[PDB]
Amino acid sequence: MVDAFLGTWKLVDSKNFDDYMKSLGVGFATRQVASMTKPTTIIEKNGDILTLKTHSTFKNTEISFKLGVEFDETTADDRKVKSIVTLDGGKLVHLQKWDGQETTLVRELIDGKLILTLTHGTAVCTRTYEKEA
Ligand SMILES: CCCCCC/C=C\CCCCCCCCCC(=O)O
Ligand SMILES: N[C@@H]1[C@@H](O)[C@H](O)[C@@H](COP(=O)(O)O)O[C@@H]1O
Repeated sequence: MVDAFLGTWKLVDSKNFDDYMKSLGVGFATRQVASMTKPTTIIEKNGDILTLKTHSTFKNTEISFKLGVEFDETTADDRKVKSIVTLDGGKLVHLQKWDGQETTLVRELIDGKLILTLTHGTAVCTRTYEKEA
């Protein structure tokens, strides 16, 4: 059900990422580097375990999870959160909860591109990833 998301993806457009980071309390110097970083995201499955790697020249992350089962996560910006990833309307929806706060990381395939929408507070960031062969 998650198969068209699988593979290696490269960032090719970003809108409002500074707003999103600032909403999360990320400091100005980190935002500055992040605004010039183009991550590679690798999504793989093994049975119903997904592994999502995010690689860059600044920070790397990796998470593994089963759809629909909560997992602990420590984010790129060092938030310790309770997470769950599900499919919803064909979109991969990742919800993070901590300190009563929430943020969603929603991935959808549109015309073969992977569109990542990040929402926290009022901030809405849209990042476009393109498949690598
Ligand atoms: C590992 C690389 C994280 C993105 C590169 C910037 C690095 C650090 C700044 C704090 C980011 C925090 C929220 C990341 C949201 C996902 C971005 C995406 O997957 O596009
Ligand atoms: N296990 C932690 C992660 O939970 C946290 O996300 C990361 C910060 O990012 P980076 O590894 O790029 O410093 O540090 C470790 O790897």
